[PDB]
Amino acid sequence: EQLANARRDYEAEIARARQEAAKIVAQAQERAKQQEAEIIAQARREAERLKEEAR
Amino acid sequence: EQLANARRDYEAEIARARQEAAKIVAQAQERAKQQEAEIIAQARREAERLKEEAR
Repeated sequence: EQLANARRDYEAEIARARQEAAKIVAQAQERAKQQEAEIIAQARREAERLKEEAR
Repeated sequence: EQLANARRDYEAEIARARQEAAKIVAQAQERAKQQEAEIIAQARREAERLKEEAR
């Protein structure tokens, strides 16, 4: 009975850790991609506008 | 007593598994916020770097 309980506890703990990692990793990538995309777009718009103004 | 404790251990394993599952979600939410903030901070530096390159 104790061995079966340990097996059930190990499976639940591993699944909980796996679920925790997936949610945390996805949030970091989503936030970084959203933040990085805005960085490139902001510079691209300014560069195009500045080139016409300087000319 | 061991037989009685075995039933208690089986119940303890279920209780510990639920506690770990709640802790995993709590750890994931805390980790995701820090991971997103750290990635945003690096991308914010890149945004200034992209703006500096554009200027």
